[PDB]
Amino acid sequence: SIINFEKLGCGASIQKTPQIQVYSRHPPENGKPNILNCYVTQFHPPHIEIQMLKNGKKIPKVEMSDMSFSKDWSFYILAHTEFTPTETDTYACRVKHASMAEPKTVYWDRDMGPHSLRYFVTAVSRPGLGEPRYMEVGYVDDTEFVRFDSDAENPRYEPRARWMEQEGPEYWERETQAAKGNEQSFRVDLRTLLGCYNQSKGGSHTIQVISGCEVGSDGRLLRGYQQYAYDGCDYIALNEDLKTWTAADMAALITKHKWEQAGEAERLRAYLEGTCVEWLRRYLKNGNATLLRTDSPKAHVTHHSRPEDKVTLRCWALGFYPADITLTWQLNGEELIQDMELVETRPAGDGTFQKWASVVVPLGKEQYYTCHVYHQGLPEPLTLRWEP
Repeated sequence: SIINFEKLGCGASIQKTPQIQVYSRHPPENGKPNILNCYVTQFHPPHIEIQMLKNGKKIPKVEMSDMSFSKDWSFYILAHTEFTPTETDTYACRVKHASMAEPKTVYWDRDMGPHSLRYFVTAVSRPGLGEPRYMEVGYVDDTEFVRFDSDAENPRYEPRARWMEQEGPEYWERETQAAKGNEQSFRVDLRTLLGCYNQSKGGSHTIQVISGCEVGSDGRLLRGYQQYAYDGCDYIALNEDLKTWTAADMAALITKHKWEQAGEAERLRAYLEGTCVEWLRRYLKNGNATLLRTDSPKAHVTHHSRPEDKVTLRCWALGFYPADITLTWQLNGEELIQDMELVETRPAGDGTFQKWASVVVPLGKEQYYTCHVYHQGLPEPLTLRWEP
């Protein structure tokens, strides 16, 4: 259950470039249907335009995931489309974002315990295009389980996991009206923050919030979160003492003083230690079947030619959950962290994740190198080599 937010009350009346990965969900074999992913991360503002292309031509039926954002406030989204790869068909993803003067085209390179209840909130103004888009997304241990999206004719809180359907109508009614009340507070905050930052009246701006609690196995609050951002930058955040605020700039110093006078830190501490903890216990009970599940990675090495007497060994880790994982290459028992190439961990699109790490080695010396896969789902780290 999300908290009822208090207005920032700042006063009376920088963009990040996207990172792109294009990859198939499964190993691409010609003639076999597959899924082509376009993973776009680390961008701000949230507005973005993603097209997937086949031999230069736009692919019509491209499905897009809901947009989320990370702890560093940057947004990410997954686009994907059905495709049957052939030997000569070229695929690419093209991204248009305000941080770039031209659209970026990336071509598909077919190269062979404690718990937490957190709410991620986004409010994005759209001057001349309608009302601000407001979103509340709840997570139990990185697993999205509820969502409120204002972009509907009758917006309501919706279960995003099957185990949330047990909650009765009184729950969804109360959460829905709480979200609509929260939406109004952020609409007002978007209005006043314009003047507090001396900004024009016709541009799109964003407020982001991360609110919730991390609770240990003993039921005690490990960490409480109440962190705000405006236009992707730190605005104000509750400190770990749950008593004082860290205001990131001058405009937030007005909010800090007002919240001190109103005793907002005490209201948040009561929610975090009480309501948040009690609801997390309820959500953990109802989702006990699938929330604790982990899928260990399946791993293998691929072999790629290089100019002259070098080859590339690429160590794959596939189908694992959660996303936290470590891949290392070793020569003679020492880790070659200094000369590996990695890709950021990426979703397969079916709930599991992918990652690979590569190293350039001399031709004929492939059997001298070992890849190591560390994941919490493994009873022991994986160790493997290139098998011809």
